[PDB]
Amino acid sequence: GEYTEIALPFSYDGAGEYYWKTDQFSTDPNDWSRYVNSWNLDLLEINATDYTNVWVAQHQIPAASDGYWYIHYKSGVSWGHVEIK
Repeated sequence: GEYTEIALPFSYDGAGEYYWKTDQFSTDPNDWSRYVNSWNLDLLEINATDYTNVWVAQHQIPAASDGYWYIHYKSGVSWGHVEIK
């Protein structure tokens, strides 16, 4: 289906609506280097929690029960940005 595998570190800059997935987030509670960040987005949802335009450490986002992180990005504008280390 339409969630496609991305490789980390990952970024995307631009407009559009996409469904990405990965099982490669950090799960280490003592790591602070591996973040999700975004700006100027309409949406960044990861496993049904809202992380739109926030910086968050990856170990703070638990994986779904299949071990994956499912990410839904939406931007109407070219200056939209996401980074997933």
